Amino acid sequence: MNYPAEPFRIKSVETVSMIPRDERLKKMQEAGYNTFLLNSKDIYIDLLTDSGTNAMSDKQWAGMMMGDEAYAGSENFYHLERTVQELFGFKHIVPTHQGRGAENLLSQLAIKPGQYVAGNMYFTTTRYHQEKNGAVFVDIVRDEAHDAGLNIAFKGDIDLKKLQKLIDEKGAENIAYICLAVTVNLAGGQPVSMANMRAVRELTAAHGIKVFYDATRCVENAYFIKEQEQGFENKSIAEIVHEMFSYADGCTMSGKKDCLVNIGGFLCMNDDEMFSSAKELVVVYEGMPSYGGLAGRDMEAMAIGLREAMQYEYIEHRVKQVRYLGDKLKAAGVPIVEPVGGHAVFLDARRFCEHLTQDEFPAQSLAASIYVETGVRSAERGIISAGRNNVTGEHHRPKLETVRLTIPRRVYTYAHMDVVADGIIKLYQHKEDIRGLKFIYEPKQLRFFTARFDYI
Amino acid sequence: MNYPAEPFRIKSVETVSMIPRDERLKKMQEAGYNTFLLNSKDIYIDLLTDSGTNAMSDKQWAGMMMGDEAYAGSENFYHLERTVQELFGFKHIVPTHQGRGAENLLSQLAIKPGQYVAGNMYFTTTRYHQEKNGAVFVDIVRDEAHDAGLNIAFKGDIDLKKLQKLIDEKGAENIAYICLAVTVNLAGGQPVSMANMRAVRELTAAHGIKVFYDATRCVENAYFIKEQEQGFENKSIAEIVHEMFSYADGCTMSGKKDCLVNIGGFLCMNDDEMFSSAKELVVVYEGMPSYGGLAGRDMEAMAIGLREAMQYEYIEHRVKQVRYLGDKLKAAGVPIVEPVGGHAVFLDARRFCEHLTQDEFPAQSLAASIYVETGVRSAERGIISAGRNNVTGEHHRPKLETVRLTIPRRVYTYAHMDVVADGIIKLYQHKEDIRGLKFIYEPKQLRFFTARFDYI
Amino acid sequence: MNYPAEPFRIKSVETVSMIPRDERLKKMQEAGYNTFLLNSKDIYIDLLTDSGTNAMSDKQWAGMMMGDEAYAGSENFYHLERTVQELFGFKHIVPTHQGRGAENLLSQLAIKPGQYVAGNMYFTTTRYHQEKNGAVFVDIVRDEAHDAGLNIAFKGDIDLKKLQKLIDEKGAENIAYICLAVTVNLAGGQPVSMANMRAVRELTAAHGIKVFYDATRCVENAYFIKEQEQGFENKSIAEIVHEMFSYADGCTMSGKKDCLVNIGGFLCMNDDEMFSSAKELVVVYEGMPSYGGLAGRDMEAMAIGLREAMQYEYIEHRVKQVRYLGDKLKAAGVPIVEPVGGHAVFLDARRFCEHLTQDEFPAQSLAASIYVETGVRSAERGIISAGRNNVTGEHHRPKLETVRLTIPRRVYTYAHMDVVADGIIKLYQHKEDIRGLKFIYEPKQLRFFTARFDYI
Amino acid sequence: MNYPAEPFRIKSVETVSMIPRDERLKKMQEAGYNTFLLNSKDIYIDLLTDSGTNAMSDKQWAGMMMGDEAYAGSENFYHLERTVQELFGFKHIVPTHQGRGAENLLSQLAIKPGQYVAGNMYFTTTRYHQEKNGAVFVDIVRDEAHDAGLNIAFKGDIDLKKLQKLIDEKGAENIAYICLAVTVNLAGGQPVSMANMRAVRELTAAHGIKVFYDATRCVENAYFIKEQEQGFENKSIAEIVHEMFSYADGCTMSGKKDCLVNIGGFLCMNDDEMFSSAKELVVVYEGMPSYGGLAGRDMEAMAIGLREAMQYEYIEHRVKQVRYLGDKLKAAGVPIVEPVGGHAVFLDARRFCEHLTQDEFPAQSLAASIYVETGVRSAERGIISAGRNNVTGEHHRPKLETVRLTIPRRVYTYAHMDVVADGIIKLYQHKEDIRGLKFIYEPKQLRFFTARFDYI
Ligand SMILES: CSCC/C(=[NH+]\C=C1\C(COP(=O)(O)O)=CNC(C)=C1[O-])C(=O)O
Ligand SMILES: CSCC/C(=[NH+]\C=C1\C(COP(=O)(O)O)=CNC(C)=C1[O-])C(=O)O
Ligand SMILES: CSCC/C(=[NH+]\C=C1\C(COP(=O)(O)O)=CNC(C)=C1[O-])C(=O)O
Ligand SMILES: *Cc1c(COP(=O)(O)O)cnc(C)c1O
Ligand SMILES: [Cs+]
Ligand SMILES: [Cs+]
Ligand SMILES: [Cs+]
Ligand SMILES: [K+]
Ligand SMILES: [K+]
Ligand SMILES: [K+]
Ligand SMILES: [K+]
Repeated sequence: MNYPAEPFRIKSVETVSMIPRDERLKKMQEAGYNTFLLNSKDIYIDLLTDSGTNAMSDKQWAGMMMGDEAYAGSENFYHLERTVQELFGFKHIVPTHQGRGAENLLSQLAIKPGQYVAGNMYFTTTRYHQEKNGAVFVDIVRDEAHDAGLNIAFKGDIDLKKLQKLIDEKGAENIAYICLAVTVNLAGGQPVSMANMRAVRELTAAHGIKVFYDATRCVENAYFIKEQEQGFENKSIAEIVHEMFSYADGCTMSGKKDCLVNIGGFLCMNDDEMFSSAKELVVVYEGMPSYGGLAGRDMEAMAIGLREAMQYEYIEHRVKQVRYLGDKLKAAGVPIVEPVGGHAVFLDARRFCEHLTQDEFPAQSLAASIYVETGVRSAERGIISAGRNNVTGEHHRPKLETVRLTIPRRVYTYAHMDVVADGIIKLYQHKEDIRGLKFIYEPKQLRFFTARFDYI
Repeated sequence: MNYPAEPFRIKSVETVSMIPRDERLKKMQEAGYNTFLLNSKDIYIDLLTDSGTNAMSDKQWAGMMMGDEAYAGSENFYHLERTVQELFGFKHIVPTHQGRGAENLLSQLAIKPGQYVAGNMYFTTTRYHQEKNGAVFVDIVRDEAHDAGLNIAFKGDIDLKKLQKLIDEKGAENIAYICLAVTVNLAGGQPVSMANMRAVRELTAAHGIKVFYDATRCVENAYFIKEQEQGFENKSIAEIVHEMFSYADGCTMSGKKDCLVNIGGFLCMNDDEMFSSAKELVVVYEGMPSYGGLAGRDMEAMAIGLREAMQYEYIEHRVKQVRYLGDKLKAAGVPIVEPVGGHAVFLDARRFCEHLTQDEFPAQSLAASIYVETGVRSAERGIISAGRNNVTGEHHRPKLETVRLTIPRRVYTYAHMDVVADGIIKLYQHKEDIRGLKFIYEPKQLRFFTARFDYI
Repeated sequence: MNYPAEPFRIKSVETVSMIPRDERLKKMQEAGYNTFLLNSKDIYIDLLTDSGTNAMSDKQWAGMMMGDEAYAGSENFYHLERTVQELFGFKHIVPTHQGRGAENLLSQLAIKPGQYVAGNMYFTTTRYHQEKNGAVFVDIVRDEAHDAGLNIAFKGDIDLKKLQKLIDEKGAENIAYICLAVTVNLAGGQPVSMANMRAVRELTAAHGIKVFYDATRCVENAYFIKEQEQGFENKSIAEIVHEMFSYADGCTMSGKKDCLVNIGGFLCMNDDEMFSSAKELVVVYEGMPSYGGLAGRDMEAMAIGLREAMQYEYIEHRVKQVRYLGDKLKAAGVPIVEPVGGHAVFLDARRFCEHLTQDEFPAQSLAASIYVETGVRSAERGIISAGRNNVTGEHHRPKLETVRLTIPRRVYTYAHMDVVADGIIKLYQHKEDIRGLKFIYEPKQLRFFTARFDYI
Repeated sequence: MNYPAEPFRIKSVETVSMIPRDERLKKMQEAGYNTFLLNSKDIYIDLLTDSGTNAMSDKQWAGMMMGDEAYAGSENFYHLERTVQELFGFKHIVPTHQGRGAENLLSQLAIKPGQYVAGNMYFTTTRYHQEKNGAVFVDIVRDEAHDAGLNIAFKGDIDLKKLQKLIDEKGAENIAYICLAVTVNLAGGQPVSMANMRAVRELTAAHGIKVFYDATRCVENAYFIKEQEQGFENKSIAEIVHEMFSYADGCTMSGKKDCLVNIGGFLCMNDDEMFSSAKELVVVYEGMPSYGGLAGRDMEAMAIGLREAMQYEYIEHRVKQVRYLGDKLKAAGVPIVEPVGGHAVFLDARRFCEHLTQDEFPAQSLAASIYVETGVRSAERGIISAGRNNVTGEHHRPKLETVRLTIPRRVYTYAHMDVVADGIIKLYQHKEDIRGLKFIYEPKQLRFFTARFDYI
């Protein structure tokens, strides 16, 4: 089916208030037209992020009643360890409270100042931890990933020529590791093919270079391989996931994404010495090697959720629900990043509001308009989030000026997607009426989080 | 909007699954062709009943952690008592484990042998408890309620002329009480108007006759009043519910329906002497006046759920989701009871299976065939449910021979409704293949729950 | 050990509080001097009953998250059925919402008017359901069970000479069944020996008489057999339980006692025809044969809890905690029933209040005074609970006039027992101050639950 | 009363079990003679730590069902913020996943390399984060705190003469801050007086020096003030807590101790600029300022638990239960730190094992022997925990060489305390059998968590 029915039914609901437009207008004004400042209690459909916002199952909630809260050696850790060893195939696992805790550990362990880390684009926290430990980041994604309207498969793949070039100019010993993300968030949630993972593994192995995956959306990635990569159409999601990680030396994982939980993460590796070093550091920042900054019940929920994520029908519906939203927007002529990724639809606010300049913050204003008209919260991912250059005093000015519609797993229905699409499309039909915004309060940094605006 | 989105988010899920047709065939035969004897694990979408199958909210589950399990005087009872007094306006409440526990109490307290109980169409458990305590049941619903295809508003209303005739012929002193159900389950979930409730109060009061409501689906009923009865368009659900019960002397309630719970019921009354007598009897069959055969946590969940049911957007969506299923079926030519009711779509098995007579149990057989071909469980609501005449020994022969696609509250989506509709539409194309059934095992009362059949 | 430490630790708590004596004095008067009418919030330590007040385990709470709420054929029902078949050995099980629901079914199914039901001491609800269906109750417990100060083992045993005499004088065909309770609640929680169960099985089987066990405290009973009956010292609790029920034709069970739950019960039987008849009747009063007036989650919790109860260390501690309280009271000279039983310490109110006659309700008044002086709630188990003779209308006058300090399972500690003992010992020092009581409101049956009194 | 009963009842339980001594010996060897490396399932009574091992209440578990998992603006964050502002009085709060996450933030924000941080005794994670960010730690606790057997009140107080000397010798501008811990963990859980907090505030304020409290066991501290500091006898715990923090510029908190939770912490500060800088840094390591590496449900549970901790009867019982264990050990001749602290009994391994030198790690070996002989897990708090001197490379050599019997809140009973005491008393009778240890694996920091040893 183009759009399958949910492969689950509802066990329990999160109630919502359903406040009307006049009241949403006041809330948006009180939030200074910044959706990051809205109160959760005032939001009907919250698409700010797919991170930690997922609905758990009955089996996960049963596990939440079985937390072994011991400081060391919790049975829940051994359940998580066994599950990750089975499904990802790595020899060793260290729990962390979420993904950036694992990134902190990996970058401290595997980078020397001056070295390079090359990846298929970057994620904000991952690159910060690389750079804070002295690495220079090099983007080795295929050029195609940067073209928003290019509707091609496996747009997240690494350009092997860029990787060969880096090796030739800088030298293998000066490359700390390759950071291969699945899927690639900044490209719109675009997958990487098994062929590319295998090819990257072959080239790096010939030079002794390590490859660590950013595995946060690896199950969405596996679905794209099953659906679209020749030869994988009849492999199980689990078989695909296991093969993907066979081409890596380790990974960082945010369980808050594809492990179907509200908190949790981990670091995996095959190397024994790196495992020992990682355990010496986890106690500094997170907790013991057997809890990593998580309650026992959360290790249990993450173990159960990662296994639930292997169900084909679950991940097919997850990805096709996102696709449903993107397809409805595209059919109405709304410009989006293509093809639709695994976890989100991205609106091109620059083209949505061509009557405004980027200095008038069209993505921020479009996000405000979306909430007023529908009760849906979306994330600004444009000039505001890019920040300001404190040296020159001017904005960093991003290539992509977007509004991100990020879909939590198992929370919403197709009818909710219709609410989102209908409101965005109605606005698009009168896009000229969307007003530009100006700062009335701007902090020196983290400005997306607390900045306040008014209409021009 | 014809079909609004869910006015809630999913908080937790439960997986669904389908087994092959050949296995479904074997299971239906093992169940003696009675869907009530099928196992839950073998059902894909379970529409047997809206009773006790509802999804609770986060607030209800929080209450489930606050059970005061004391044998007497639980705080959860006082919460339930205060909530029901506020929302229904009755002086006194006695909890019961579900609705038929309240019916047992009412029928023992209020019936002397030989008296008449008059109601707007029978219900199975209700009529049995009336008859077993010596009453003769008299149907005083309007004739239109028995005409499946007649689309008129408030089909559940009592015909005041039938009520007056009963009074004239039998004498008011020989009427135990009037049983006024809202909505009327077996007419198709058909509502009763506020005008009719007021008229019934006025007429019975003039003779000193008591009126006890069956409140099991009273919130669905209040929605129809708000949607369709002149002068109520702007009144709140809670205001409508409170006025409804101001025309009654008490009620029986299965909380398992409109109180959004999985277990629970209660008996309400205004009269002090009847309350004292009800308390003397609740301890025989159920438990204390302050637990009534329920865990404390379940009184808490029922208190919270009844209040949640008062939210307009919740009940509007509940009813319109059922309407969506019926609309799709009717447009494809599948015969149904009209208008669609509050809790279920009722297939008209007489028209679906015109090649069978009612003595060949077309609704029972249709329910079986639906399961074999689709994995969807539905309920017989026809000659089998109607039972035997307790005087003549022949079958009761209701004009309505129907199969009920019964929708649990807050469990399924519109996509699930589409799956159900598509499968029934396909069965309809070969309706002539549905075979007649005959009894092989017939219980002595309430036979539909466990009877077994074989094909003719 | 005499008093082992708890074989569990605390997973979660509920706060308790003492209120001032002047407030307890007013509350006791407002409750008509009946502890059953006090509110839970006003009780410091609530020893009214061990029924439904137990603390569940983490594993049971995990099961509570796995409720299959289907109206028919829930997986939780099948888990309960498999568990009871394995542990008790009966062919068939019908769930009920609690014990008296099972008693209603058994008494309606198995009693013809005028027949005799013989049991090892009456119980309140049990006797009412026997008499309501037309039986004469005959006490066949050994005479010793009625003597509070007689410290002998297996005081609950049936006197075979009394059973033989009933058979000889009345005829076996006029005996509906034998009710064999394990333990015997109102004798003080006194166990029945395996030898006695065997002897009763042999005599009844020879005459075609059925024996239905009251299984409500069967695990406590098994502990006494393991501890004290020659030849069972090395048998497991589970082995003992399974052998006990091999001597029975079925059982009634309030799961609210030894199944470690807050709600639940069942009726078991080996006879297929009685099973069919019981299923035809359960739908009238309780629910389907596959839910019986319980939520699916509650069938799950009861299945888990009954298995947990088989753990030796759990039941040893359970019984020895009760013994600790009784030993401390006896050592201070407070008169109690001996030996101490499995679930409660029974104060001998005839001796505690020697200055009152039984017609002045000394047990009822002692329970009131305990609450006033200590904040501890306890239960009358004497003339009030015994009820009125259903032939003469005079009080039944049990030799045992007692107040029951009933201990919920896994709820309280030895320190709480010390508080209870200390308070009762202090009251004993001025026992002459306890005033006699008289009825001001008397229910027509089961009067102890809600009767109100005033001081003479 | 010396030893009050628990001011709560048990709501739910978790089983406990013991493996036999021969198996414990093998497990201890496999764990390299480090109790931190034992598995939870192999422990009978787990007194490794009071961190994150607490039993939550029914009200907290209700909150766990009300998690608002939104990435920003969660109701649970606002509840936590409001609660901490009310109870502690600080202007701003940043959540962290646990205490060392807050320490990471404070140390990075408030320390210029080379500056001094002065505290009332070191703590392991705290000192590591101070030193990693370039500070020199200076102990300014009163000398008596290092004297295990000296029973004096408020042993945790700062010696103002030592603080004045640091100011005079080093200059106020070279002191990053004072770290004032309540209670002082490694001194034995010893409290700080309000008078001392006031005097420290006055002296630091006169020199412009900031004071940040370690609030982890502040409620235990407040109890000691109420019980023993003149003038506080009739002040509530909450009033005491609020006054305590009025003398601070901010705090770090591990909620896993006195906030009665299994995960969670926070950083508070009054300074607006530090708050802005902390929000910029929390995103790097923990998460948004709106969740700080915690699920919404955990912010909710922490807010509820901190408020519950203010109940006098709860904290009185908490501290007196620890005192019960210490009193029993002391009376039997077992050497302990005196007076007993708020959260643990500290055995004095220097006196327990006088046949060993500190260089043979007597505390580490005593903890191993305790587990082997009793199944009780305890923590080394001596030379191993003290770590290496980061200037000389030699062991730090604390005067206090102790083993900590750390009591989780609301988990164990006095009967469990008796078991612990009896086993340690028995081991003391053959104390000469405890063998010295040597490192076989030493982590580079926080070595006590994962080091491995062998017998000399
Ligand atoms: C499968 S027939 C049993 C369940 C069921 N209805 C129950 C009702 C009861 C009895 O209430 P309860 O089941 O004892 O709580 C009383 N009045 C009405 C109007 C009812 O609809 C249904 O599927 O429609
Ligand atoms: C406050 S008197 C009611 C509670 C209670 N006992 C109940 C019993 C029942 C009825 O079971 P249920 O209460 O209907 O589940 C049957 N057999 C026995 C042996 C019982 O002890 C008690 O406090 O001792
Ligand atoms: C086993 S050593 C770790 C656990 C532990 N203490 C932790 C503390 C932290 C760190 O807090 P966190 O553990 O990161 O939440 C800060 N200040 C104090 C005073 C602490 O006692 C203990 O057992 O005593
Ligand atoms: C969200 C994210 C992370 C960081 O994980 P957290 O759990 O939020 O700390 C890292 N990489 C990618 C690709 C992410 O999307
Ligand atoms: Cs669709
Ligand atoms: Cs004891
Ligand atoms: Cs004690
Ligand atoms: K979250
Ligand atoms: K924990
Ligand atoms: K209960
Ligand atoms: K149910």
